[PDB]
Amino acid sequence: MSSELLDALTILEKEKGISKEIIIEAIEAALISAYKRNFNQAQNVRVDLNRETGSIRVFARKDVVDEVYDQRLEISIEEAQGIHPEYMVGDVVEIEVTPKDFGRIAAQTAKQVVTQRVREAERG
Repeated sequence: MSSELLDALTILEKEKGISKEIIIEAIEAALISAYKRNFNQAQNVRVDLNRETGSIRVFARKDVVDEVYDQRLEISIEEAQGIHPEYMVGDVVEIEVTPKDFGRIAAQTAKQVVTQRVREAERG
């Protein structure tokens, strides 16, 4: 379901000099950017697109520190241990922060991105 993007990229691959490998990066940058508008100066984030199952997952990257130093975004060393005690002060932790409506948005973002590569590629 909503895995049309998978075929969208392939269509571009058929073209010479148009590596679809780089196209996949466009979709991600789009989805992450779209959600970033919600909290850009509030906190960072890293989206990971999976062309294998046409799925998508948004995770927030927080700075693991013994004590909160960045009011904008930070995670207590003890907090990260709650889900992964393997963490350590100075590392980074990722937590699901994607909306429950991202399911449809994913295709809407990937469909709009792949489409741009088509009109753009022919553009020059």
